[PDB]
Amino acid sequence: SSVLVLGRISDDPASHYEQLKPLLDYVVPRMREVGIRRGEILMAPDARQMSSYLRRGRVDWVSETTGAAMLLEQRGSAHPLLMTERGGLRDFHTLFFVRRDSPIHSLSQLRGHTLALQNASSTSGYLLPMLELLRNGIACDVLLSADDTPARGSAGYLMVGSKLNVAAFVHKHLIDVGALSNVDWDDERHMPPVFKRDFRIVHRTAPVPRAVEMVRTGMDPAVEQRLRVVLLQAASDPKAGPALKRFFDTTGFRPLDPTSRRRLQELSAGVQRVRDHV
Ligand SMILES: [Cl-]
Ligand SMILES: [Cl-]
Repeated sequence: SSVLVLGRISDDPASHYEQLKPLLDYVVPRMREVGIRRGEILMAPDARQMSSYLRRGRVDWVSETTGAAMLLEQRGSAHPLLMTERGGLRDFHTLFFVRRDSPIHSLSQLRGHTLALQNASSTSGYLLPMLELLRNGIACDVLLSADDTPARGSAGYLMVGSKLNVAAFVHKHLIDVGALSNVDWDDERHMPPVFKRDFRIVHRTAPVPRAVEMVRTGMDPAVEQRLRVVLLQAASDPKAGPALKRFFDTTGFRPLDPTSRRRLQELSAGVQRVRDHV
């Protein structure tokens, strides 16, 4: 509370630390007038833990994709501060892809087949695709290992963790279908050209806002207000340039508005439905 703690859900804190510290170092001095003297970074392995941190006041501010964000809001532990633009894109969506030699051409043909997902905190790699399956009445049971098989009439999913693993398992004929964001598709660390050329997109979800800054329930309203002001000013401060590049290539922030609120509310309903029916 004299300290501002910035976090995110991370499966790779060694690497994500570097993404957060530069902007935290930019923010902290600019919050002195609301009692902030110092900054810390605290990441969490998953949404549940991060929700616990948030609820207990151990993390103040996270920058997350909107689905994860809604997991946090649903648990009562955080609320939106700013909508976040990353790599010049305000929105993203999930794509389902297969090997081009697969006999799958549509989402409906996932029945009988396996899907690679990421982890439960992933928007584009779990929440969105699972939501999509729910809307289309496509059952998708958790599979225990790559030797496990779906019931006939149903799909099944395997959690492979990383985005590269989704691409790799599908490429290597271990899993029939993969889910990634449309942005991930064009990001060569996640979707290597050597794999991508063997893939076909079979389905696209509707776009949602891509990312959002969340602050914890009970943050002091003056800290909240000033944080918002500081981030809003960052996008056009040259002294914030390198820090924002490191911060998931943040290219913009903007105030919440009735549209983004409505879109987060619809996404939140969808996430809740996924949560309720898994
Ligand atoms: Cl995501
Ligand atoms: Cl929006």
